[PDB]
Amino acid sequence: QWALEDFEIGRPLGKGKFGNVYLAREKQSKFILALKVLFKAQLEKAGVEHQLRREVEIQSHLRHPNILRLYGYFHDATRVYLILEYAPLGTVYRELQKLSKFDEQRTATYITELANALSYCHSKRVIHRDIKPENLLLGSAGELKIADFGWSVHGTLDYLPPEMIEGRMHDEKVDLWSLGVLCYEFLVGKPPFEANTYQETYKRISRVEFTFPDFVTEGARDLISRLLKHNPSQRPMLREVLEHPWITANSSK
Ligand SMILES: O=C(Nc1c[nH]nc1-c1nc2ccccc2[nH]1)c1ccccc1
Repeated sequence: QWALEDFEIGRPLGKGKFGNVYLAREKQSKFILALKVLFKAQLEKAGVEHQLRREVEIQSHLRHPNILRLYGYFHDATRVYLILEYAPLGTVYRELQKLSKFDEQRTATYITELANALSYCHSKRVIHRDIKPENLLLGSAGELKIADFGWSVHGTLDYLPPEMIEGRMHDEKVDLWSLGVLCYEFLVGKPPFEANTYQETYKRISRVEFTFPDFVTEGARDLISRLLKHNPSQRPMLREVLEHPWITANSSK
């Protein structure tokens, strides 16, 4: 439906082994968006083609304010292009480096926003699995938008729950572990299972070994603790996460 000659590529926005994302503008529309340029060579070489059309599948059909729109896609001889909604305020990754930590009000807001985001996806039987700050963009509102459904289902272990890492029966409850991981990271500055090696992170995760800096308020600990349970079943429902008192007590939105 679209070709490259419909667009004007602007500033580079990012990297990621399979290519770069460039800001761009639709010629005849003046519309602003992010073009994610991916090569056919690299996608076949690193055996992924299958995952991509599943991203497009999922992300094309999804509709939520806290989920990065995928408007479409296309390709040529050399490469495949994904036409993505553009998120003015960049990644939450960046804002965490810049700010080192977030506060309880900013974290809970994001948590809420992310909760609702994830609440919608499970509804369509979809599991993200890869909720990490590098994957979380920001809109004009300053609002959280979950990008990238590369590893979505109907590398860095840091965000994966004990079940996935150990190679087991995994359900939509993985995303609550992630949310716990995310919540701690926002607050603390780094993930609760961070290690220097893959192998050590594996054990840290596999044995749910985390601890709280002193500044983490009591209710933060509580919500994280309930979310970071080795056994899926003990994990709150998204409802309960939204319902949690430290959330509501602090969750602006
Ligand atoms: O595709 C990536 N990011 C984006 C999709 N839509 N909008 C963006 C975006 N990136 C930004 C960077 C700075 C400021 C605003 C931005 N909006 C992407 C791909 C690979 C690595 C990182 C981001």
